Amino acid sequence: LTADVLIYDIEDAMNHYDVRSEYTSQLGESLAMAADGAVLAEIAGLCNVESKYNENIEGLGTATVIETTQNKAALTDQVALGKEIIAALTKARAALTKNYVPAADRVFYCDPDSYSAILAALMPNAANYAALIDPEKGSIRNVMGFEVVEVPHLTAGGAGTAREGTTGQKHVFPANKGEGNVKVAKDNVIGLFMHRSAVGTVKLRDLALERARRANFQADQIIAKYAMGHGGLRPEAAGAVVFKVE
Amino acid sequence: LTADVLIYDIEDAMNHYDVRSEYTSQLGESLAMAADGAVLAEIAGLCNVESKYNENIEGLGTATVIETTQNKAALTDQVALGKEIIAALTKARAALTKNYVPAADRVFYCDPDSYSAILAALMPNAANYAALIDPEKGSIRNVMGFEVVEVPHLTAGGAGTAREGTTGQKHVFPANKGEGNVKVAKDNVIGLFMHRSAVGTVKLRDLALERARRANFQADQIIAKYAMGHGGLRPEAAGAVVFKVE
Amino acid sequence: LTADVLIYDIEDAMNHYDVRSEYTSQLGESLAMAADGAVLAEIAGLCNVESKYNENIEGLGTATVIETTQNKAALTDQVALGKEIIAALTKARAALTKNYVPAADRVFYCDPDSYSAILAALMPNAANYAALIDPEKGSIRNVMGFEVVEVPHLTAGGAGTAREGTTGQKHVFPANKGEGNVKVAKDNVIGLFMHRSAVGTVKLRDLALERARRANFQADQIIAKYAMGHGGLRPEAAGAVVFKVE
Amino acid sequence: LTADVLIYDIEDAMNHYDVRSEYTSQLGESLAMAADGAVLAEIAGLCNVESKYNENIEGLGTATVIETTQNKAALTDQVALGKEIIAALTKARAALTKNYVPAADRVFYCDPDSYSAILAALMPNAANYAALIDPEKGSIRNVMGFEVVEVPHLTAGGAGTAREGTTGQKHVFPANKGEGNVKVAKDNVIGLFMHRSAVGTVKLRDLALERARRANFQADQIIAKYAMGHGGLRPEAAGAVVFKVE
Amino acid sequence: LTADVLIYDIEDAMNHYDVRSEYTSQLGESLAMAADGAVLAEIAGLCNVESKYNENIEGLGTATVIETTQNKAALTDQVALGKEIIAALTKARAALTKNYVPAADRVFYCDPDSYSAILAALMPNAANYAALIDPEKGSIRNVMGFEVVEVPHLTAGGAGTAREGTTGQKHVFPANKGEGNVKVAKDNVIGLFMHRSAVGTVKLRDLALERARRANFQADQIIAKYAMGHGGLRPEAAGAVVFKVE
Amino acid sequence: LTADVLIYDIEDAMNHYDVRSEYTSQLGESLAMAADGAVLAEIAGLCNVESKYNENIEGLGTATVIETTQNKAALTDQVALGKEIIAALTKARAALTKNYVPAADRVFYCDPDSYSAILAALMPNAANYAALIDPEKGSIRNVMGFEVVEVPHLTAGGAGTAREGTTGQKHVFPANKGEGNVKVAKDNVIGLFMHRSAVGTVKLRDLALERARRANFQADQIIAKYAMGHGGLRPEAAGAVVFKVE
Amino acid sequence: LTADVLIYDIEDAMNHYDVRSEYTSQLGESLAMAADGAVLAEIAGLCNVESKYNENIEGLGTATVIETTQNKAALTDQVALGKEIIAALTKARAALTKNYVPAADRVFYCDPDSYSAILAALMPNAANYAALIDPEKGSIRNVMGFEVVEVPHLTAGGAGTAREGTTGQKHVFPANKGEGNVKVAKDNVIGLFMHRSAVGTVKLRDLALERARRANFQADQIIAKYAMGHGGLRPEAAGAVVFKVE
Repeated sequence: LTADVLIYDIEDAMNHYDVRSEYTSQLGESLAMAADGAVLAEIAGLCNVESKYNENIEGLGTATVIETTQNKAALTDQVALGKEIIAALTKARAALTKNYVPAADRVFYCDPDSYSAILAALMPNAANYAALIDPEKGSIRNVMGFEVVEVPHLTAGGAGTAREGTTGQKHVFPANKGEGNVKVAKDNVIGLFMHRSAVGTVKLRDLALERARRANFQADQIIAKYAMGHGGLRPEAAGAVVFKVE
Repeated sequence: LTADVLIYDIEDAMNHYDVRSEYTSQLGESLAMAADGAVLAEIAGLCNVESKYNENIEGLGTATVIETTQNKAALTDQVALGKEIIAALTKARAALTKNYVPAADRVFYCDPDSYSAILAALMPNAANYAALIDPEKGSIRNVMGFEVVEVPHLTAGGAGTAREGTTGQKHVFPANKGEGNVKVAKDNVIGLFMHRSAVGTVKLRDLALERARRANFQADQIIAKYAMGHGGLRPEAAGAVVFKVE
Repeated sequence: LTADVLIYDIEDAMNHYDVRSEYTSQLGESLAMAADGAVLAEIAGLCNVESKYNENIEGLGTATVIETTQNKAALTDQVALGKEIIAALTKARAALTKNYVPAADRVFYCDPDSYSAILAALMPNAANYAALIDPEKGSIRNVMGFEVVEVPHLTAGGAGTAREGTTGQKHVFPANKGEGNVKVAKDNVIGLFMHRSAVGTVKLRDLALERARRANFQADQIIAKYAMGHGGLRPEAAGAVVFKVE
Repeated sequence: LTADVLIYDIEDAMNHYDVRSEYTSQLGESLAMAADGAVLAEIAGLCNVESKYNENIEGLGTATVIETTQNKAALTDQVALGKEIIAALTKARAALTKNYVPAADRVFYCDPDSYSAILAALMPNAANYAALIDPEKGSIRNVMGFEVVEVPHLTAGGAGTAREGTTGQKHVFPANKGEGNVKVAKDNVIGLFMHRSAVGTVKLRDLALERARRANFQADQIIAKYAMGHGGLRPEAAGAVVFKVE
Repeated sequence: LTADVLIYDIEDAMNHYDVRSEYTSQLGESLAMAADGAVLAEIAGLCNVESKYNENIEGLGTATVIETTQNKAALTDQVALGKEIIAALTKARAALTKNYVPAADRVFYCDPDSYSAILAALMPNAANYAALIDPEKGSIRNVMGFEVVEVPHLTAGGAGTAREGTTGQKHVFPANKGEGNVKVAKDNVIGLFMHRSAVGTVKLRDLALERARRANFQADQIIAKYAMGHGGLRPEAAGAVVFKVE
Repeated sequence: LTADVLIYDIEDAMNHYDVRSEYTSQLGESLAMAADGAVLAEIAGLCNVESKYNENIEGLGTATVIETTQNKAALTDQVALGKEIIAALTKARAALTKNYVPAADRVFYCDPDSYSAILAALMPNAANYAALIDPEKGSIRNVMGFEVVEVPHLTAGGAGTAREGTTGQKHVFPANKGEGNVKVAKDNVIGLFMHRSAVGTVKLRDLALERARRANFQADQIIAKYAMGHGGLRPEAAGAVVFKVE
Repeated sequence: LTADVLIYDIEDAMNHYDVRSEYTSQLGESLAMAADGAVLAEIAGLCNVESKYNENIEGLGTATVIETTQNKAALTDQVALGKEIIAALTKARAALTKNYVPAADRVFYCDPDSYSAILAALMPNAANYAALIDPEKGSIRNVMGFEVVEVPHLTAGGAGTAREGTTGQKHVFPANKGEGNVKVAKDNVIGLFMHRSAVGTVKLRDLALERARRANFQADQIIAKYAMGHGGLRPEAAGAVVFKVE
């Protein structure tokens, strides 16, 4: 449900508005640099950048809290609101990188390399050095330093067996936190396990769109919810979350 | 009798009010993630955030203090009151994780893993690395960092032999205090020894309840207590303390 | 497009002003000193500092941002401005060491040794020890410690096979960063790959021009750009960027 | 649905109130006596009185009535309210002896002997003399005379064939009324047929809970109920109804 | 003379006042509780507590300090006062457990088991595992975790040869300090050597008297003391120190 | 010359005054505890404590500074004064434990055991566990925790090879500081190397006399010192420094 | 050229004035520890606190800066002045430990042990533990904790392989900064690499001369410097820098 917000920040975000949810990531931009001195040429390249389209009812996943706990603790609502936002904002990042889009996508394995590739066997016991070479492959045009999204299990596997550092991962850190990977900070979440690492740059794979955060619609008006006072705080992922390329 | 208050704070706490004692935890709520779109299913998620039962004579454990000491030191009563509260509030966390409920439960060994499992032999001399992997298993869905409850013996044994750190436990700390374990602070109490560590999340095993603290009923009205002035301060655990899943 | 600003700093920079772009580097020099006591000998200290000439307009490289992204995110303009500057200030260092001058130069391979030489085969799998001996050749009169500009691919090649250190390069470091090479910090960029290392002195190969940074001319006045609101933020490398000796 | 209220009255009832419903039954009891002239003696007595547990959605069984009949007859609401109360207060007595507890219990045959036993074949055509000997087993310790619950079928069967009296049951009486069985009054309900009779003391089998009667909520607020005026009076058994031992 | 104050704290202390010194300890008691659900059987919890009698002058043994030391160092008096208090308060614990009462007691060997028993040969080189089982015998009604009082020589003997841990004692610790034994902290003093460990509960063996601490009576009024200025600061163990059962 | 001040503090200090320097340490004190019942006896023991005698001219060892440095830095005098005080106050401790008394003593090896014994071979490479048992032997009548004086060399030997802890000494600490040995803080000085550790009680071995600190007599009145301005700040150990027993 | 100022601070500094540059360190002062007593042992220790002599052209190393940059940035002069001061104040520390004295000295390898010794092969890959033992050899007579000067290469080599700590040096720190070595802070400069560590006491090897800092003489009066405006800022090391013992 809830993970770390790290792939959202580096990744591009936008807000087009229609009946669906809409987004722009800094994709291609060839941009004919023409020429000069004497004399100029027409900007015969073109304005690029991508804008895409997605229509499905906001990724739902209700949360339910009783009136007694709602009254005893006033904070538990705002904390729930503050937890479920992140949950679908990470069900964003994962579903912006590779996981569950509101529209049904293929259930996938590891985090995208340059973009999602087939899962292969790794020579060391934990997933390894393919990390270093990846956002290093993104050392071309390309800006480096990308949050490799690893499962905590392979992080402990990293902390145990051969890695960039045999003890700890690339950097010795606890799971699910702003930590340290190859050339930047690591990301630890479930669903996305590390294989060949991520260079989430930041377009082809990822692109965040939101009218607002995941919509927290709390309905006290249900056939059973009204009398108990039990709440129906339903996370419906307002805005959205999509990959253009796996 | 008295232990450390650490599993109570992270644990869910509530107050309904019968003649008994009652509690609500954020239990395995079937938050049926009905992605819906169009059209829905009636969320296969019936409100499962539990409220549960316990009823017995409030956890007894009398402490008898003389009138002469009661008059010589005025503080000895409030300190006793301030010690026995914690005692059954830690007999709470204990009988909230795995120990002695007012109602007779099975006498159990180590602290619950994800929940209580059969005791197994550990490779190193002290109980080990299963520590890190546990609240790291609580790095999925879950928030991580759970107070692993360990005996001062295995803590000092950890401070002696192979652990996360060969000297000290996971963190070098004295026993029976807010210290340091895997990814958070450790707990050190007698009765609950460490094996495979705890991911007290937070509902399934643990859930605190109380009308009030353990009921301190001091009776000066006993056949032998009145003439001596000797007090009959009897800790009867008001509210109470329970597990739903061992 | 964008690389690291490391060669620019160690490289000499100036600003003459005419219709063209201009620059001065401290070329070869006789720091004649002679022997003392009584009496001294002649100091034929004739400095051979240079000033050169280049007439071509500002290495262009337009960038494009839609009005919607410009309005939603105010930062994306200043970040673009702050990215494209570096891009052509590194297209500078590059076309100041060996890359693409505003005036058409020969497309070249590796980074200059003492200056650009023919590409030869290297005995170890990655590009090697010729590193250490290069700024060691830069120890006579010469100041030592020059940022050897290596491609990321050979950096991981270094981090894999025989180098100064078999694991890591000369120093175990991330790409595209102020890292570590032979007797100083390394530079990692694409286009300039390591062969026989650089003794960037400092002058002969390198010399920075600038009236200002790469000129960012944003035109909202294009036949298609005005109605969309899409921006024509055109990088044109103001000042310039040239080698005297390849 | 609706039966006779007789087992409820002879049964122990209590009101604790938390979130789930609660109850205390006198688990038997011991009593003593004293003598005079001189020299008064003390009574050695232990008034056995247990208390237990039931959490579930209040025993449902909606009854829908139209606005036209609600307006035509004002009494039809209070009569319905006065009928459904008894219904779940007899679904009480039933699920207090052996029937349908809010929590799913095993579907059972006849009324408890001393407590629910296996159904056996009876020698006479109708269920017989085991009646007299049962509250005669309640002649020792226990008080005697317990409302044996029988179906109108075996009552009319008793009225036809060999019983305590060949014509009529133990006493000649109509079905579903405060009548006459062995040593006391009989009970006649459907669901609980007579086999070996009942010594409903009072505890082990039976114990009545109630914050209030079965909660009568009438909803004029349903998608189809508002326009028609049709009422949604739903019997949800507030308090509860249980067996400690079948 | 001086030892550790650890047995005094766990042991009961009181103050009756007459010509002699006096004390009260909570002797072995019945905490009759009985069963519930129902219904409490007889609580014949007749508390057996004790108060005893001892007559002799306060365990003496002077302490000499010259006027020149008293004048030069002002602290050496308060330090002496602060050392001799402990000395006879540990001659207390000692003559409260097993040592030298103001009234002549039998010169004894080891620390009391459940109470003083005959000294036997121990299988391992140092005194051993009888340790763990002693406060484990103290796990019925009996409280656990008692400061096992051991001689330093057997503590290093423990630190050398087979114990609970072959290196160190039960816990690897310095002598004469709040250290670590079986299921609690150890006590290290002379006179009381370890054999079969102590379950110092907390009455039968031990009970502390005191009107005040060991009475420090400094007399500058002796035929030889006045002229030299030499002080006759005499420890006389005010209150007292006794065993009821060896 | 200069060492650490740690043995001086734990050791008894005094000041008798005549032509010589004089001192009293808390040696023996028999102390006839006598008794009572009724029924006292004369204190037939006797007040003891030791006072001793030493006559030699204050341990000399000049410190000669120049006027130019004395005028340039005013602090260099007070710092010298503040260094040489410690020097002969550590030449005290070492000459209070075993080193150089103003009166010619035998040149000795290691620090006193219970008092200076013959140097023997130690089983581990560095000087070892005899440490733990020593001030532990001083856990009897004796108070524990004595600053074991060790050479920095054997401290590194401790930090390198088998000790109480294989890395670090008894405690991992830098040399010549208030550190950590067996049961207290360690002392590191040259001249006194560790063999079998010290139980500096406190008297028999040690006793500090001082009229004042080591006398800092600065003479600007020497045949060569007056014209140069060069100072003759000569440390003459005012007060003294002696062992009663080696 | 420029290094860190750390050896200068711990080193003695002075200022005699003649035609040459001059200096006084607290050198091997024969502080004849003539214990004296009687019968004057006229201190066989002549005042040996040294004052030495050195005459040569102030350490040259010109830095030429153009008028255009001098006018464009006013700070570049004061920064240069503030950089070259340190340069020859570290060429000081260097030619105060072992480097380049104004008078021609032998070109040497590593930093002095107790003073410069022959370079030997070290067992571990980087230069090692001889670190800890060295200022620990200066834990005798001497004050300890001396800035061991090491190259960034062996620092990063130390950060890679076996040292006091396998990761990092003695302390994990960046190169060319006030960091951490054995017992104190480390120094990292090029030219002085680490072998067996430094006990810079403080005197024997080191001693700083200065009338002032390295003399910054900027001449705008050269045959080619006047018309261009190019400055002739020549670092001629005023004061001086010498070893008395290598």
